[PDB]
Amino acid sequence: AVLIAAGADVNAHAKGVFFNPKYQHEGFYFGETPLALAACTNQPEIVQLLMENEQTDITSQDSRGNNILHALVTVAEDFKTQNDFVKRMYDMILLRSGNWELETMRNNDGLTPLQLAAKMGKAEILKYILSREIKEKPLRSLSRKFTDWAYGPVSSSLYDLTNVDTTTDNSVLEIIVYNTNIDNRHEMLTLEPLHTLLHTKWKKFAKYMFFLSFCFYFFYNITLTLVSYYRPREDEDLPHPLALTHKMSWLQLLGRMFVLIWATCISVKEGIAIFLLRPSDLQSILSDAWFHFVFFVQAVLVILSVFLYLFAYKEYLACLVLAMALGWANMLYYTRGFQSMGMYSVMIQKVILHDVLKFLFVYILFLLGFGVALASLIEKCSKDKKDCSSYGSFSDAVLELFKLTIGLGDLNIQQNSTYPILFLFLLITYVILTFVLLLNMLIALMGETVENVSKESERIWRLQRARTILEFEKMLPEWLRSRFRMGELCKVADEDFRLCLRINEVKWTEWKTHVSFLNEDPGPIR
Amino acid sequence: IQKVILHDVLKFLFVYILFLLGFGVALASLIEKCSKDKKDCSSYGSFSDAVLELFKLTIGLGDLNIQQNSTYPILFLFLLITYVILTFVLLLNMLIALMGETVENVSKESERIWR
Amino acid sequence: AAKMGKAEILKYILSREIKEKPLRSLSRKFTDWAYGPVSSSLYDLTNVDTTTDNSVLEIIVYNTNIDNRHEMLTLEPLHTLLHTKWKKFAKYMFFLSFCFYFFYNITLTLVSYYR
Amino acid sequence: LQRARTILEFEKMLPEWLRSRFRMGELCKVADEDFRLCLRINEVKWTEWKTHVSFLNEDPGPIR
Ligand SMILES: CCCCCCCC/C=C/CCCCCCCC(=O)O[C@@H](COC(=O)CCCCCCCCCCCCCCC)COP(=O)([O-])OCC[N+](C)(C)C
Ligand SMILES: CCCCCCCC/C=C/CCCCCCCC(=O)O[C@@H](COC(=O)CCCCCCCCCCCCCCC)COP(=O)([O-])OCC[N+](C)(C)C
Ligand SMILES: CCCCCCCC/C=C/CCCCCCCC(=O)O[C@@H](COC(=O)CCCCCCCCCCCCCCC)COP(=O)([O-])OCC[N+](C)(C)C
Ligand SMILES: CCCCCCCC/C=C/CCCCCCCC(=O)O[C@@H](COC(=O)CCCCCCCCCCCCCCC)COP(=O)([O-])OCC[N+](C)(C)C
Ligand SMILES: CCCCCCCC/C=C\CCCCCCCC(=O)O[C@@H](COC(=O)CCCCCCCCCCCCCCC)COP(=O)([O-])OCC[N+](C)(C)C
Ligand SMILES: CCCCCCCC/C=C\CCCCCCCC(=O)O[C@@H](COC(=O)CCCCCCCCCCCCCCC)COP(=O)([O-])OCC[N+](C)(C)C
Ligand SMILES: CCCCCCCC/C=C\CCCCCCCC(=O)O[C@@H](COC(=O)CCCCCCCCCCCCCCC)COP(=O)([O-])OCC[N+](C)(C)C
Ligand SMILES: CCCCCCCC/C=C\CCCCCCCC(=O)O[C@@H](COC(=O)CCCCCCCCCCCCCCC)COP(=O)([O-])OCC[N+](C)(C)C
Ligand SMILES: CCCCCCCC/C=C\CCCCCCCC(=O)O[C@@H](COC(=O)CCCCCCCCCCCCCCC)COP(=O)([O-])OCC[N+](C)(C)C
Ligand SMILES: CCCCCCCC/C=C\CCCCCCCC(=O)O[C@@H](COC(=O)CCCCCCCCCCCCCCC)COP(=O)([O-])OCC[N+](C)(C)C
Ligand SMILES: CCCCCCCC/C=C\CCCCCCCC(=O)O[C@@H](COC(=O)CCCCCCCCCCCCCCC)COP(=O)([O-])OCC[N+](C)(C)C
Ligand SMILES: CCCCCCCC/C=C\CCCCCCCC(=O)O[C@@H](COC(=O)CCCCCCCCCCCCCCC)COP(=O)([O-])OCC[N+](C)(C)C
Ligand code: NA
Ligand code: NA
Ligand code: NA
Repeated sequence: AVLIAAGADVNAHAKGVFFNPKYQHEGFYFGETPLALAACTNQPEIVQLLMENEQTDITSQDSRGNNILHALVTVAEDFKTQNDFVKRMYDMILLRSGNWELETMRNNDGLTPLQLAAKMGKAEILKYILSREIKEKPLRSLSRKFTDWAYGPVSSSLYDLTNVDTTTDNSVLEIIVYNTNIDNRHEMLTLEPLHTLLHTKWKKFAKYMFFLSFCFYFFYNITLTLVSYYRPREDEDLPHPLALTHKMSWLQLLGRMFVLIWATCISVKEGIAIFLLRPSDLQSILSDAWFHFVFFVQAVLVILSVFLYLFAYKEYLACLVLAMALGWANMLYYTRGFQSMGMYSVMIQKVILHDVLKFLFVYILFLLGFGVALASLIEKCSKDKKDCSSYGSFSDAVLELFKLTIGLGDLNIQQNSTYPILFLFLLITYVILTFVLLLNMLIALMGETVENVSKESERIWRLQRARTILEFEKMLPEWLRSRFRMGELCKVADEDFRLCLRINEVKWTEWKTHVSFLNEDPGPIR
Repeated sequence: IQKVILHDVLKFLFVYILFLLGFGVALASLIEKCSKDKKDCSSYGSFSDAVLELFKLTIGLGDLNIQQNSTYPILFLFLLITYVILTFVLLLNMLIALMGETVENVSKESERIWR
Repeated sequence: AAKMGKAEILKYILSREIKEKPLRSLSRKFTDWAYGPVSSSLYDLTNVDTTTDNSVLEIIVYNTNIDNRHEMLTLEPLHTLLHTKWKKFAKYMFFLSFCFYFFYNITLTLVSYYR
Repeated sequence: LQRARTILEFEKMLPEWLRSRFRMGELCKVADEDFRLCLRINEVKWTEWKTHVSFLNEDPGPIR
């Protein structure tokens, strides 16, 4: 305070490399101004000392384009690691300014402080901003939550939907759903305006478009199965019924034509969806774009079986059978619409990654290891000239040890072995390692995985259904988006209309007299 | 028994029949006409026969013969091992793990439901 | 302390930082710089690294008598010192050990199978 | 612990001039005529607020 009165510049910028570090262990980014340093290092007395000085530029902006409110979002962390002082510095600076100028300012990559919290995954600052209700009378215009009426326990609130709904570009809802970088997307969609807004989209249009998507893809797999199972099975009856290369005036020939149309509609539409969303990270393919990738492969093999048919290579029938078996396995995508079967498909994804792939690595090491050792111990079968042993090859001994595991066939030890006791020692050692050890430890490890992901399988399901809703919304035309629009215009303040969303509550603990309602008459008027 | 059938067995039987009828058509349409040996060349000749052979494969009865009348014998073996991994390794072992989750919850309440 | 397995005395001695000015030479941890939250420390490596004989690192790894070796290697100078050895030379020698022993099992399998 | 036993056996077999090349640490003037070959670890703490006395360097950057 002595240096301030003596005339030090309160608007200096620290532009060095230490104050803009490349890595987190190199320096300390705080916002480059002495106002941002006092705010980010938990010194509230120097902050309110600086804001009283009339030379203080509170809307200044650094080299990144950040202001004081962008800088507090960047340094925010959890409750456990840091504290909740960043949430209190955000509130104290905002109420001192008194207008919307800090909240609508955009940095160099074009983000407001509200969009920057959702981009980086700051779940505690984002919870504050969306439900911000100010009871004070002159500063009530800075709120985003308004109490419409109240009577006893019952109350009705209004949430502002300005940049959180998908009417503009880069909404809060769009950034959270499509953010492959952060790893807490499924915790940020439980917030109280974002939870109701997805439930309203599912009731009005998304559940009916999800049922029409199911019926077309079911009929596509029926008419692909029937024209492949009921072929003309002769060499004289050579032409294939698909694409209708011979006109015999057959009724319902469009079923051979509906396959070719709908296969090109898929492979074009799935080639675009892969081309736009390109992850280089492997963990984003298996988490977000598995069914985008596997609907495209199934649709290419149907198209490829036609162009390979006209060249008469007689290898088209390999491509159709792969197209049927992959086609009926893709019907497990449509379990998203139900909660009970949708949480069950999240279990299958976590069990294959964590348990089955570790099992199959160690199993093939034992199968191919004991398979060579048994196969090189059998003599030549020219003494009986046929049928002396079933372990004569490497291909035969691997097949016999695989049937031994799943329990098929019969066990014969009267082989053509050079050493018959050594053949039995290696075979019982195989049964102990696989039947007793590995297959029973697989059950014990799956019970460890199920116990952990049962806490999270509901929130992972709601993230997967939320991605379906926002893709149905992008394809329907513009005049449908005006018809299925959520919210209602509300006279919030003097000449302020904000298109808000209404949510009702009941509270039995907090008793208080009601001031700062909007309406006196507490009913549902009209 | 009442809580296990509702929560575990019916979800298992829905996904199992999708895989059984799905791989059953794919294997059955890959077998040729059996008029070269005139009898007994393949046991996957029909849709009714291939569904029966994949059901005996799950409960462990019979014998596994791969010398079929297939047009493509390596493709027939790839689809058959893919069926064993999905049902014998994945679905039947995850059924045991999910029942242990149900038993742990309803053991707190099974006495009061009985009364 | 490392020979007998005294994990609480050993944690004290390795991270010993004395803020007092005349007795600051008795420390084994020094603050190099600091600015706000961020800071940089220096840990002494006199008898804990494997340059001499009977280091603290060598005694803890090879001590068959005690039964808490895996808790004593999480200490803050001993944890980083093993991570630095793995990045510079140990991971490349571990890959060369794998390739020789893999080729040794291939050429033992092939000359025994194809007699 | 099992990977740590692998690291110390690879270190005993490589020759002496390799051990000088792959050496950890750096000489630091700790006090008056005291050099100790120390190891550097960075931290971030958001709870403990205090003014900083008893640093070694005034300039808080990665010098060179
Ligand atoms: C615990 C139980 C489960 C274990 C599972 C692992 C078991 C491993 C399998 C064990 C048995 C398989 C080998 C037996 C050999 C058969 C004989 C044969 O014909 O050999 C042939 C080669 O063999 C192949 O080409 C195999 C083809 C399948 C490859 C592996 C399946 C991939 C599954 C992935 C699916 C992912 C599922 C999705 C997961 C989410 C060659 O025979 P040949 O002598 O050269 O004769 C000439 C050929 N001719 C006759 C045409 C002219
Ligand atoms: C600290 C302890 C560590 C391990 C200790 C060992 C150290 C490492 C040693 C390793 C092997 C040393 C023996 C090498 C030569 C033997 C091979 C041989 O001659 O075949 C013989 C079998 O012999 C076997 O089956 C032995 C197989 C290993 C058993 C080792 C004990 C494992 C304990 C597990 C449980 C006990 C299992 C008992 C065994 C079933 C018999 O041959 P044949 O088929 O009858 O042929 C007829 C002969 N004719 C054709 C010429 C007419
Ligand atoms: C994990 C293991 C378990 C999996 C279970 C699921 C396995 C699924 C089953 C798999 C195998 C069944 C199909 C094999 C076909 C046999 C051949 C056949 O005859 O086909 C026949 C049809 O087939 C039928 O009609 C089947 C009848 C049973 C229906 C399903 C059982 C309901 C169980 C509910 C009980 C609830 C229990 C209560 C629960 C609390 C027709 O054959 P065809 O060619 O037309 O020949 C002409 C007929 N003729 C000869 C008379 C003239
Ligand atoms: C990012 C990664 C995603 C997946 C990558 C692929 C992308 C999607 C691609 C999809 C299919 C592309 C190939 C289509 C045509 C092949 C069919 C064919 O010709 O039959 C062949 C088999 O060929 C197979 O078995 C391939 C089956 C799919 C294996 C794909 C790898 C899965 C990995 C799982 C583990 C590896 C399994 C290895 C395979 C066992 C052989 O035919 P045949 O029976 O010998 O007949 C004799 C020929 N004759 C009759 C004319 C004389
Ligand atoms: C009021 C509520 C509805 C209002 C709006 C409805 C109009 C819609 C307006 C425009 C939609 C344009 C569709 C684009 C075509 C591309 C084809 C395609 O890829 O499949 C698309 C077809 O799924 C649907 O979109 C269903 C809606 C189409 C219905 C068209 C008219 C109905 C005619 C019939 C009248 C029957 C009458 C019966 C009732 C009387 C979507 O594919 P997907 O499944 O999303 O992708 C696969 C999943 N994946 C993400 C993993 C890859
Ligand atoms: C390209 C072919 C692949 C199959 C080949 C096997 C080798 C491939 C290599 C590795 C195997 C795959 C690793 C598993 C990865 C996750 C699986 C999964 O998504 O779980 C799903 C369970 O529903 C299923 O998809 C289970 C069936 C697996 C494929 C079965 C093969 C079908 C037979 C065809 C035979 C011929 C094949 C012809 C072509 C070769 C549901 O999980 P989720 O929670 O919904 O997560 C998805 C996230 N998302 C919804 C937002 C997107
Ligand atoms: C059925 C199985 C049999 C065997 C199948 C074999 C393979 C099985 C494979 C996978 C298993 C999964 C099977 C998928 C079943 C349907 C898909 C689905 O999820 O539906 C969903 C939506 O569907 C509905 O809304 C219900 C139908 C109402 C009428 C819709 C007609 C649309 C036309 C009218 C418009 C004109 C448009 C035309 C002109 C443009 C169900 O959603 P829900 O949960 O019930 O909704 C309640 C949600 N709530 C609880 C949150 C409030
Ligand atoms: C035992 C006495 C004799 C048997 C009865 C006699 C036969 C009865 C005939 C038909 C009854 C079929 C089931 C309907 C009731 C299910 C209730 C349920 O919880 O399912 C759930 C999902 O379950 C699914 O729906 C997934 C798809 C399975 C196919 C059934 C679709 C129903 C359409 C019928 C087509 C007919 C074809 C059927 C062919 C057999 C409902 O979804 P959810 O509610 O959103 O999620 C639950 C979680 N929550 C409650 C908290 C939200
Ligand atoms: C179906 C068969 C065809 C597929 C085969 C293609 C291979 C690659 C296919 C899919 C990619 C697998 C990794 C996915 C991405 C990482 C995420 C993950 O969940 O990793 C998990 C599995 O990771 C493992 O440890 C697997 C070890 C064996 C891999 C090879 C088995 C091949 C099966 C046939 C063998 C013969 C083939 C020869 C192989 C040389 C790590 O498990 P976790 O401990 O729970 O860690 C938590 C997750 N974390 C890492 C994010 C922290
Ligand atoms: C879900 C799964 C996804 C991935 C699928 C995984 C693959 C599935 C697994 C297996 C499928 C393939 C089995 C049969 C192979 C065909 C025959 C062949 O090529 O062998 C030939 C060469 O064989 C040799 O020379 C001896 C073996 C040398 C290497 C030793 C292997 C041990 C590796 C262990 C460590 C590695 C494992 C580490 C962990 C991964 C000999 O052929 P033959 O028997 O003499 O045939 C005679 C008939 N003929 C005369 C007509 C020609
Ligand atoms: C034995 C075979 C004959 C019966 C078949 C008749 C069908 C209908 C029969 C009985 C009615 C089933 C629902 C009961 C009423 C709801 C209560 C409940 O416990 O739901 C549970 C099961 O709900 C499911 O999710 C089942 C999904 C598959 C249903 C169809 C399987 C048919 C089996 C053969 C396949 C071929 C048939 C083709 C089917 C298209 C929900 O599980 P949860 O997650 O623990 O939820 C907690 C409970 N809650 C919902 C109250 C919150
Ligand atoms: C606990 C359980 C309770 C419920 C019970 C459940 C039922 C039990 C399951 C199965 C029992 C029935 C099995 C055999 C059927 C009898 C034969 C038949 O009708 O097929 C005929 C038509 O077949 C075709 O046209 C090809 C198949 C078309 C549809 C593809 C099915 C895949 C659906 C997957 C998704 C749906 C599943 C989604 C999830 C549910 C052909 O018959 P054939 O072989 O040529 O016969 C020749 C002999 N003959 C000449 C004398 C005539
Ligand atoms: Na059996
Ligand atoms: Na049997
Ligand atoms: Na268990």
